[PDB]
Amino acid sequence: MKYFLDSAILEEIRYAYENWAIDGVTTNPRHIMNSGKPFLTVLDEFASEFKGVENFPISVEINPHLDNAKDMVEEGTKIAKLSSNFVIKIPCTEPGLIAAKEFEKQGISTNVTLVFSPSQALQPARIGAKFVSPFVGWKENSGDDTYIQDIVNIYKNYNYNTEIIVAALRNGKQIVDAAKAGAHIVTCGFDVYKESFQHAFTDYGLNKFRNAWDNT
Amino acid sequence: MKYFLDSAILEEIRYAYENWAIDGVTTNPRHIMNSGKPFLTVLDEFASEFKGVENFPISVEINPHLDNAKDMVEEGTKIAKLSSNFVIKIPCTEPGLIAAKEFEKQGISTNVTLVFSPSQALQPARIGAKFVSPFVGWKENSGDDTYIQDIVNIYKNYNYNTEIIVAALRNGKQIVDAAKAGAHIVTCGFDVYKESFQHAFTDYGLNKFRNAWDNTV
Amino acid sequence: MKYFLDSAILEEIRYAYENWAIDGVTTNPRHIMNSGKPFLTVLDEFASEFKGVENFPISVEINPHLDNAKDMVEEGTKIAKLSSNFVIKIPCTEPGLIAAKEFEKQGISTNVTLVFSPSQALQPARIGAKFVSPFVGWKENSGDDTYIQDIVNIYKNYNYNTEIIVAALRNGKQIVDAAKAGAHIVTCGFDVYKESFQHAFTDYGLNKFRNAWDNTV
Amino acid sequence: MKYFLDSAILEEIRYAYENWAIDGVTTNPRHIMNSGKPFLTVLDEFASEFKGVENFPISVEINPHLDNAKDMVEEGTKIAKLSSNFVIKIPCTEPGLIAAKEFEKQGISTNVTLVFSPSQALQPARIGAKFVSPFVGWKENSGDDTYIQDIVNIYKNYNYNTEIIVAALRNGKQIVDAAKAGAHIVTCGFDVYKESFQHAFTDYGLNKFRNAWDNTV
Amino acid sequence: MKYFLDSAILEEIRYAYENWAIDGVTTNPRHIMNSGKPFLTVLDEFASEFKGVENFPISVEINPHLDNAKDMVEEGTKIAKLSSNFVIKIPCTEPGLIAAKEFEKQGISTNVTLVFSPSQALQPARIGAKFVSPFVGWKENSGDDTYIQDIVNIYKNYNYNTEIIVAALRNGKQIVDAAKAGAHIVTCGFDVYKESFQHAFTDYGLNKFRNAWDNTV
Amino acid sequence: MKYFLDSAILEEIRYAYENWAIDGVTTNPRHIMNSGKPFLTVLDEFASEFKGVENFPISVEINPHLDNAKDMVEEGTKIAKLSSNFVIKIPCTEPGLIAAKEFEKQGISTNVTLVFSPSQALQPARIGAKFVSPFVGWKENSGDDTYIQDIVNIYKNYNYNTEIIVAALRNGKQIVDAAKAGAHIVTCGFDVYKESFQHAFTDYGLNKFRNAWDNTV
Amino acid sequence: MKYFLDSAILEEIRYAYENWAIDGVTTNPRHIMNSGKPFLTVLDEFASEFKGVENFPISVEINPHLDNAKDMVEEGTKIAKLSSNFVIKIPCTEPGLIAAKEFEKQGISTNVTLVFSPSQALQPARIGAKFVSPFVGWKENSGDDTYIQDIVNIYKNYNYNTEIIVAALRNGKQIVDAAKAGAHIVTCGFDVYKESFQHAFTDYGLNKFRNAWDNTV
Amino acid sequence: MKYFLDSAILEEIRYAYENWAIDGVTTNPRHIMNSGKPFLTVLDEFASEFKGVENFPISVEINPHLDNAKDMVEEGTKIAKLSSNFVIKIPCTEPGLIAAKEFEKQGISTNVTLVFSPSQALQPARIGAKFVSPFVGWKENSGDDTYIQDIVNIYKNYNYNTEIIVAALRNGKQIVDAAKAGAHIVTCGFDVYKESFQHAFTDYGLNKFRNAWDNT
Ligand SMILES: *[C@H](CO)[C@H](O)[C@H](O)[C@@H](O)CS(=O)(=O)O
Ligand SMILES: *[C@H](CO)[C@H](O)[C@H](O)[C@@H](O)CS(=O)(=O)O
Ligand SMILES: *[C@H](CO)[C@H](O)[C@H](O)[C@@H](O)CS(=O)(=O)O
Ligand SMILES: *[C@H](CO)[C@H](O)[C@H](O)[C@@H](O)CS(=O)(=O)O
Ligand SMILES: *[C@H](CO)[C@H](O)[C@H](O)[C@@H](O)CS(=O)(=O)O
Ligand SMILES: *[C@H](CO)[C@H](O)[C@H](O)[C@@H](O)CS(=O)(=O)O
Ligand SMILES: *[C@H](CO)[C@H](O)[C@H](O)[C@@H](O)CS(=O)(=O)O
Repeated sequence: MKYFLDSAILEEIRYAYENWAIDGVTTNPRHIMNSGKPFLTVLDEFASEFKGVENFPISVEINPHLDNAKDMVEEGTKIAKLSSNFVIKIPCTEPGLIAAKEFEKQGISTNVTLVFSPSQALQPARIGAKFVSPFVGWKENSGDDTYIQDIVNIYKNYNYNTEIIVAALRNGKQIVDAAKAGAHIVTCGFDVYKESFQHAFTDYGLNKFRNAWDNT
Repeated sequence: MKYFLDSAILEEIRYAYENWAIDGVTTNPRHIMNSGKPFLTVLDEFASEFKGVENFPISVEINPHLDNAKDMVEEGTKIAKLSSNFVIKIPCTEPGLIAAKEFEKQGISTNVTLVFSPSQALQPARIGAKFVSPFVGWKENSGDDTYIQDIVNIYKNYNYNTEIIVAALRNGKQIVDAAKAGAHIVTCGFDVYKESFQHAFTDYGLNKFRNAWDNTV
Repeated sequence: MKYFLDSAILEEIRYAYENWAIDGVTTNPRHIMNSGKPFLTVLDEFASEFKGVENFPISVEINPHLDNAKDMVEEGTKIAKLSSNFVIKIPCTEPGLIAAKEFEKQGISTNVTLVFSPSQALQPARIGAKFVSPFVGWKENSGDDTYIQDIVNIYKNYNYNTEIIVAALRNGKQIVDAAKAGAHIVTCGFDVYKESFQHAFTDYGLNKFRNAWDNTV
Repeated sequence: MKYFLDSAILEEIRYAYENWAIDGVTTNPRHIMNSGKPFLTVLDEFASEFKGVENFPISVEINPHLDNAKDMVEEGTKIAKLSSNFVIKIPCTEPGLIAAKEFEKQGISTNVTLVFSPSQALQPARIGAKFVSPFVGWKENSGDDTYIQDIVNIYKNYNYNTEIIVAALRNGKQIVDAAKAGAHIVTCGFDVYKESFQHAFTDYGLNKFRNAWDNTV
Repeated sequence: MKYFLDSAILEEIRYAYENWAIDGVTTNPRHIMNSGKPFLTVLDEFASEFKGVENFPISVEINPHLDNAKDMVEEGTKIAKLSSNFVIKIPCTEPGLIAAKEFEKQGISTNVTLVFSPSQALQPARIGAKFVSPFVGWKENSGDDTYIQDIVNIYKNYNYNTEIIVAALRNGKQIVDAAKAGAHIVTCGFDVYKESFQHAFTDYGLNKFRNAWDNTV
Repeated sequence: MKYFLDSAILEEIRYAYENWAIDGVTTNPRHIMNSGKPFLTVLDEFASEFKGVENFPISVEINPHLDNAKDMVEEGTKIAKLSSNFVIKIPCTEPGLIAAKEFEKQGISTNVTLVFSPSQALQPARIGAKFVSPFVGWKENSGDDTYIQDIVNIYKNYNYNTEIIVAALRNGKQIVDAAKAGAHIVTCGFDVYKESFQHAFTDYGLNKFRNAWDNTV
Repeated sequence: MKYFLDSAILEEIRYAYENWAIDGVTTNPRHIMNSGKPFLTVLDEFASEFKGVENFPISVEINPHLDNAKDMVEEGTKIAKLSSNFVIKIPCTEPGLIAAKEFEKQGISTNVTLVFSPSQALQPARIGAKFVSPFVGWKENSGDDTYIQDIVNIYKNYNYNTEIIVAALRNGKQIVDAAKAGAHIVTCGFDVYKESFQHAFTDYGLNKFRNAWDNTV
Repeated sequence: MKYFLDSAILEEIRYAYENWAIDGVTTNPRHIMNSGKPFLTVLDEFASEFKGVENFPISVEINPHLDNAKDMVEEGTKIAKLSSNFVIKIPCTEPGLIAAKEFEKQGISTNVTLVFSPSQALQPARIGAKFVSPFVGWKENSGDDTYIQDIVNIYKNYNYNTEIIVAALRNGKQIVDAAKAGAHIVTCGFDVYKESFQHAFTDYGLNKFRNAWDNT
């Protein structure tokens, strides 16, 4: 099970890598906006921070305004030529799935993102996408139950190599649901991961044990 | 199905009451801290705005440092005397369940809060608490699945009048889980309720119908 | 179980009303564009074809562009001064649910449409909407399974009077899915209803029974 | 639970009525062909045999070649006047469901037959058919499986008075499937009913009990 | 739940009636053979033992060689005159179901026995049999799983008054399956009932409680 | 839902009765060996403590060495004459069930205890025992899963008035299992009830709410 | 299936080894406040008793007041240098999981204890902890159902080598629940293991077999 | 699937071995009492009857009045030294499980009997007992449902070579419940096996075939 930090801040990407053993980092245009730094700056820092680090995927979304599968394959190329750890993140559109097939044919790893159905997720796997990111949190905010088990089961039944990155996770019970399903990776913010490692009954027992130690 | 606004901001309680038909405002020491106003001030403004309004439960938690059921029955009696809409919120502890049984015997409505198991929910029901608030969000943040259906089923099987207020709700899917269980009330923040009323397919269809209207005479 | 004809063509509305006993009619801006007639005319013709009839709800949607609950209240009030049978169809949005609550308070029947979750469907129920239309076909076209049973169960558990109109139905196993759930009404196009009444095994048996009748005096 | 004899032979109808307490008789153009007597003759005999008998429905299918409603309502209005026990059996076709609605409006009991889906069985109920005959054996000869629980559940959920007659039954285990579903009536041939009343373990026990009786005084 | 003693021994019938509150007694040609007394004597000691006792049914099987519904309604009528507590037990044969319908029409209570399927049992209920005895033990001895829940559910769904007597019971686990199904009566031998009232964890606790009582003033 | 205190200590019975609203008290021959006081001294303190209190059943087990239903019926009559609030507790054995039937016929309330099977629980209710105590903890200690739902269902199904007292409970999750089943009463020690009312997540929230209160003016 | 003795009393550790074949020993700061001997003494005894007994893990918890992962790694390195059988037990806290990752990198076996959620048992195995101890008893005492199957199923899927030690077990039914889930090890007190090996039906059969042996030559 | 004859009568053991292919024989102090012969006599006959027969286990229970693991590993050793087909049957008690662990260490096959829970069955497995006999008919005679499925499934999640000889079986329906679970052996008396091979619909068909054979 891989834990990808869904953040674009280096302080938290350095902490999680040295203390939590994160296996990768996913970013979206909103995480880079919240960074406060320009996009190219965030990329330069991420490229140097993990220059040598191998097997550390860094998903980076291309211009969200791109509408042609050809202006995507030419922008996500400039980007993929900035760091070998960079994985071009492309939305679940028709120009995106056409651009993700061309990218994968040229050997550029792609993460087909914004997938909200098991039918929007099968095509990315039939064009050899390295990663497919099915979103959970967004659908739930609108009162929809979150198809993740279906994608895991389909991927397995047809021996697909595409790795599923359950995204928009907001709590550790959703990490346990992704993991109960068999999802390959789970991407979550720094705080979702910290709270997932904590429990009130650990603090209760700690107080009971801290007492028995002080009475010995 | 009651929708209670979990907030201590009046401008939001004003809107939600005039547009969403909120059935009551729950609050906790953290919501009053985030209000930026002193506790007694928040109470006065809520005791005035909803002065005549009948059947608008306003749950207000007493001092969380109170450790004796006697110090509780005395602090919550004072708060309850400030408006008839106010429902004293007491934590599910020994000194809270003893204090909730007294208040309920004196006719002061009580909301036994911080309940995280169906065993902690049954005692509040056996002492005639008006409300019992089982929390969901907190347990989930620690990787625990959220016992709500058990409480609803137990309450129903034993004909208890205590109304269940599923609390710590963070999304509309958790509001749909509480409704599918049969919970009486669901307390959520203003933004959880707004997003629960919205869907992407409702913007998709409204673009398809907005274009059809433009190609019509 | 009510069968509403999802059509704006009076020629198919007239056939279904006499031969299939349809219980009502629903029209979206796209059906009134496919009619080929202007809207205010498709209206005049329904306002006259059913002037005598009552309990035959005719759902009709307002400018899919209106963004304010006030401008939505003014437009749907006028469209309702056209015929007692006219039920104003409003999208499940922020200003649509605010406009549907004001409409229902003035006694104008409303059909909160474009609902794609049980959470967007509970608020329409809370404000006393006459009808709530949960869409099925659109979600399926995008690979999503179609929450209809949840809405039926929630509506029933909380004794809501709002009648559920399963919409975007494309076949008769989807009409059988809505009936198995307990949905009140199902809205479908004329051809979905005709094919739902037919089966190949009925034509097989008919041929076997035709052969027997012939080999008999 | 009603047991209708699916036969046009009056030696089997007379036996089953006096010994098995059959509650009715269903016939199809193939049962009348196998009778060896002309259709009108079989009808005259059935009309006299049960002249006074009340509550004994005798389902009789009209010409299977009839393709128009107007021509169906005319051949069964004339088959109905030959006995008050006769129930016009009409195929689940467009012209058949239109003819079954006109018939039911004139007070002529109708049995909409050849129904092989729950979507085809709902319309007969939405037009007040006295009986709807969902078919089992035919669909299973072709490998398919038997919806005969969906129809029962739908009929019940919507309080329909139409009585379901599970037809094409070939064994008592299918009589037990229809009874477990809640079907109102089951129509079966004389031999299906006889074998359904018999078991090998009844003959085994009978031999064990016949042995003891002989080793007693 | 009623408990009928499946025995023809009056020392066991007398004990079970005074200590276990048995509600009736069922006998078969094999129980009378094992009695060691003549059938007539066993039938004249049961008549006197319960002369006045009301609501104490005593099921008595007629000659198992009877093959005609007539010679069996003549021999059975005879036994039914020798006491008002006697219920004629008739096998689930064709001549038996015809004879059980005639008897039930003359007001003689009948117990249609040797029923090994829910179809062999729906007919006894459609003719108004007072009791239907579905056998369990015999089918199990041959490796067949024991349809009892189906009969209970069918009887209930169609509001039948026939009372189900689960027979051939051999252990208390089978008495709890009949009860978990909703069977009206369970017939068992004296030893099956005694052991069903005992456990080894009741003897364990008794020893723990006897040790405590001793170590106490 | 009744909470009986499984204790013979009057400091815990008096606290539970005044703060937790216990509805009754159950005692076993070993909880008395533990009280330190002699048996009839324990009883006489219970009789005075609850002389006025009506409807507070106090289950008291008779001599566990009693082997005859006559000796048991002679000794439980004496104990029952020492208070109306006393309910004679009898083991589920042959002579205990015979003694419990005689006791119930004389109007002395009985609690048939040491029941470990759903089959041992049936004769108890088939003789009108006031209470039946199915034990859970003992069976679990030996690796056996704990039949309680079966007893609740069998009791409901055959509409029996005997009240089920789930006994040997050791944790609040077993109290939530009994409540989810529909058991009438649950008997537990003082500490099982205290811990059942407490949760670590209530102490967590209390600390979060105590920090917020301190930053509020 | 490994059975670790949750004890710090060497009379019980020595017995369980020589007679029950325990596969290891787990201890906590409260088991050592109960062993009387000071901590370092208990450790010296455990180190000598198992000086050359390979594959006998002895889990020993470090100072529970340690709040820094650096202070925990210094204290647990010292304890681990006292024996090769010793396994440093660290709480599932932020600094505990950081200290357990450093320990496992230096080759010191660690047992991440106090895990109550399956999201907490995931960082532990995503850092190569030798053991993860999910607690059951504590959660149950507060009325919470005990996620153990989820952890087992998550470890198998992702193929984590970390061995799960279900802790706080209190009966043999909870040992049978852990075994049915597929847990690697179960840690229990000496008395939980003794009672788990005993059953009242083994004493019943033993008495039946002892009576037979006596009535035999 | 092994069918052991739960009998101490050699006329029934001889018949079942030659006609039903029984794979073994289990006996208890009550079966030897009902034999009418002295215990040592029954043993001598069983030892000679199957002197050469290999892979024919004969479970023989020792004094039920023994409470010391030392007098039980001393009374078994003597019996086990009478025939190599003999398997010492020991009750699931503290001293029985201690005595079964000593026997199994000395290479004497043991059948830990009187097991009525899956917890009481796991210890016999953890000490290498050849056989474990979970009883069914005694628990059901008192109204308890019969765990035999979780003894089979735990003995499989943990690869235990102990073989489950499910005992106290009284009808063919339990010989089929045990088979549907995955029990290795099932012990039943001569007649629970005879009746299990017979059905009324085999006599019904035989009369149809028999009649259709006088019409041909
Ligand atoms: C990339 C998917 O692989 C992104 O990081 C994703 O947008 C979301 O995970 C997060 S959020 O909604 O923006 O929080
Ligand atoms: C009262 C319960 O009835 C409170 O408003 C409650 O604390 C929580 O609902 C919310 S949060 O965790 O503080 O968001
Ligand atoms: C109104 C809902 O009550 C409409 O008629 C609805 O849009 C859809 O039912 C149909 S479609 O997708 O336009 O076919
Ligand atoms: C009428 C239905 O109510 C008929 O009798 C029906 O065709 C079938 O039941 C029988 S068969 O296939 O012709 O045997
Ligand atoms: C009557 C049925 O009501 C009989 O008593 C029945 O045969 C069987 O219950 C018993 S047995 O197989 O003969 O034991
Ligand atoms: C009476 C049953 O109603 C007793 O109080 C019972 O023995 C047990 O509940 C408790 S324990 O095992 O002795 O703890
Ligand atoms: C270590 C976990 O591996 C301990 O021994 C644990 O605390 C608990 O198992 C037991 S108790 O609650 O202290 O009884």
